[PDB]
Amino acid sequence: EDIRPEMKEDIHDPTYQDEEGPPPKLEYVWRNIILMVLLHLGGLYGIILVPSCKLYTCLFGIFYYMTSALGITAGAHRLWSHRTYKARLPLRIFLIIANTMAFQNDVYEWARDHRAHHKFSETHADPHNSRRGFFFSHVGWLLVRKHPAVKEKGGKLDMSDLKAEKLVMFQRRYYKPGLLLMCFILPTLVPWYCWGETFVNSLFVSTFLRYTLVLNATWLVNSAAHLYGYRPYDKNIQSRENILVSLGAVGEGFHNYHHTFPFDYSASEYRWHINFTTFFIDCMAALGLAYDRKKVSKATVLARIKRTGDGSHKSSENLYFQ
Ligand SMILES: CCCCCCCCCCCCCCCCCC(=O)SCCNC(=O)CCNC(=O)[C@H](O)C(C)(C)COP(=O)(O)OP(=O)(O)OC[C@H]1O[C@@H](n2cnc3c(N)ncnc32)[C@H](O)[C@@H]1OP(=O)(O)O
Ligand SMILES: CCCCCCCC/C=C\CCCCCCCCOC(=O)[C@H](O)CO
Ligand SMILES: [Zn+2]
Ligand SMILES: [Zn+2]
Repeated sequence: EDIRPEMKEDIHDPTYQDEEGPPPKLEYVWRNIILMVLLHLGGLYGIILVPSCKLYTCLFGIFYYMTSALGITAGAHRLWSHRTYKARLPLRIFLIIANTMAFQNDVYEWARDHRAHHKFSETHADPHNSRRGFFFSHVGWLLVRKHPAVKEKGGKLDMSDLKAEKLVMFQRRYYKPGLLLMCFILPTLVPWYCWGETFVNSLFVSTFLRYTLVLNATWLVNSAAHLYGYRPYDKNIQSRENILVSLGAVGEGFHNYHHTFPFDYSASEYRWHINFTTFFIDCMAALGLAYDRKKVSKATVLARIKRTGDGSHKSSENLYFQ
C-alpha cells in the first residue's frame, strides 16, 4: 500500500542503469585525502590515550557519540531524507544541533545524496556505489570527484520539501561556524573545564577519536551493509541485514529491509530490536514531540518476503509482536 504518498524521491527506480559507455577515471581530491588521513591518525592516537583518560571523559565521549548518532539516524536519515514521521520544533531543534555535532555535511546536502542513493542504488548515480568495492563505498567516495550521473540524476530529484523548511536552511547558512563549535571546539573544552581533563586527552579522545568512530560506524552502512549479511526481504538488491552494523549505527544495520521499505520510520521489521533510534523516536512520540510514524503492515512485509526473499527470515519469525 501507499502509506507515504507525500514523498517518493527515495523510491528505487530499476529502470535506470549504467549505459553511457566506459566510466571515466577517478579524480583525486588531495585536500580531503590529507585531512582524512590526519583525522584517523589522531583517532588512533586517541585509542592509546583512552586508558589515561578520566571516567567522565569516556562517558562524555559515549554521550556525544549517541547524540551525534541521533542527529544522523533520527534526523538526517529517517526524518528529513525519508519523511517517515513528523517532528515538532523542539525535537527538530535538538536534531539539527545533534546533526551539526556529527559533521556529515548539512542536512540538505546529506539528504540530496541519500535520495539519489536510494533511487539509483548500485549505479553511477549512487554517491557511494557499492559496485566499486568496499573501499569506495566506505570512504573512497569522499576522496574523489562525484560521477556526473550523481549531479545529473540527483539534480532532477525534488528537494523542495527541505528548501521550504526554515530550520534546515538555517543550518545550511550557518553550517561552518556550527560544525566547528559542535564537533571540535565544545567537545574539547567541556572535558577540559568541567572535570579537569588534560587538553591533549580532550582533543584526541573526546573529539578526534569520537568523531572518527561516528564516521566509520556510519560508513559501515554504505560498505558492510551492502556486502555482508542476509536478504530476507529482497534478494534482488545488494542491501543486507547486518546485526553488527545495527549495534554501531544505533539501528541502521537492517539495510535490506530499509532499502525495500524506505518509508518505514523504524527502518526495520521490529521496532526496538537492536534499534535505539526507533526507541528514541517512540519516546519523543510519548512526549508529543513526534507523530505520524509510518510502519509497514505485517501483511505487506510477509508478502514481500514470499515474493523476493532469500529464505533466511524463517529464523527470525515471531521474535516480537512489534
Ligand atoms: C552512528 C551514526 C550512524 C548513522 C547511520 C546512517 C545510515 C544512513 C544510510 C547510509 C547513508 C550514510 C551516508 C552518510 C555518510 C557520508 C557523510 C560524510 O561522511 S561527510 C564527512 C565530512 N564531509 C566531508 O568530508 C566533505 C567531503 N566531500 C567533498 O569534499 C565533495 O563532496 C567530494 C569531493 C566528495 C565531491 O566533489 P565534487 O565532485 O566537486 O562535487 P560537490 O559535492 O562539490 O558538488 C558540487 C555541485 O554538484 C551538484 N551535486 C553534487 N551532488 C549532488 C547530488 N547528490 N544531487 C544533485 N546534485 C548534486 C550540486 O549542484 C553541487 O552544488 P552545490 O550543492 O554546492 O550548490
Ligand atoms: C565505559 C568505558 C569506555 C572506554 C572507551 C571510551 C571511548 C570514548 C570515545 C568514543 C565513544 C564511542 C562509543 C561508541 C558506542 C557504540 C555502541 C552503541 O550501541 C547502542 O547504543 C545500541 O547497542 C545500538 O542499537
Ligand atoms: Zn544503502
Ligand atoms: Zn535511507
